[PDB]
Amino acid sequence: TTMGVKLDDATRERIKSAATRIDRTPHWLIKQAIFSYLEQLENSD
Amino acid sequence: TTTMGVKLDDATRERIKSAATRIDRTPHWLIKQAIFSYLEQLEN
DNA sequence: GCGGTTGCACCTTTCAAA
DNA sequence: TTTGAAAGGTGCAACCGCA
Repeated sequence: TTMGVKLDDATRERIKSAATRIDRTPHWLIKQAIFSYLEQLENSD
Repeated sequence: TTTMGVKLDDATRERIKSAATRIDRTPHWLIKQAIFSYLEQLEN
């Protein structure tokens, strides 16, 4: 049900501060980041 | 550093494995990079 | 140790079966 | 109505190959 990503503290810090601004969890944020990146890769030519 | 879990369904994990392969990187690398690009998008 | 990866254990919120 | 499984969330422990 999960994958794991090894992050350092600074990146974890940025994720949390960014997620709070947009009224979402860090977890939601990472998933959306993944969906957005995959669409770019899949829509590329 | 620590490992952060992400709840991903099977279709999404295969989309990742497939995209990772055709850019010559690991699934781990793709997720990390996804995170960094998305933070750049938010912060810009 | 870092990148890559597995596998878990506990938390909170949501919401239909009982 | 209650209640616990499912969904969404979080992060610890430890494997590998590597350098």
